[PDB]
Amino acid sequence: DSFSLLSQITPHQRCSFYAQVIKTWYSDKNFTLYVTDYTENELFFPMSPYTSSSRWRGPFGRFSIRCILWDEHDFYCRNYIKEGDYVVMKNVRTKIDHLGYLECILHGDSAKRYNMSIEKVDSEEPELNEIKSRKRLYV
Repeated sequence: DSFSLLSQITPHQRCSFYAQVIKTWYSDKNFTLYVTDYTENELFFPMSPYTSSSRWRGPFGRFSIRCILWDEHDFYCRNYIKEGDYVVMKNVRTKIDHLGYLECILHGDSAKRYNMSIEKVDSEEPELNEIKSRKRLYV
């Protein structure tokens, strides 16, 4: 398989991509990441600069996707992945939420049947060059 820009991903598939973490939120059910590679996708939620919480330190418009982490992915990332980290996510599942918005999911996979993974990427890896250069456009 190959990597995709978040502008290129569609629902009901598996995909891999690099992104930067904007927001994290943990509960006793799952761990949530909001991530962006600063490319636009028509299925992403349009974040309003006029009503979004001042806590939102990410882009506005359809530039961020919500990732739901379950089971081992939750337990592993919930006290590890932080806001601002760069991540690489491999073979995650994409779906449509109830309101038509695209999101991605990391289901528990004890069988290791899908070879999913999420990991931090050092800021200096050239794989992140494109993200950093695109982030310059939106600041």
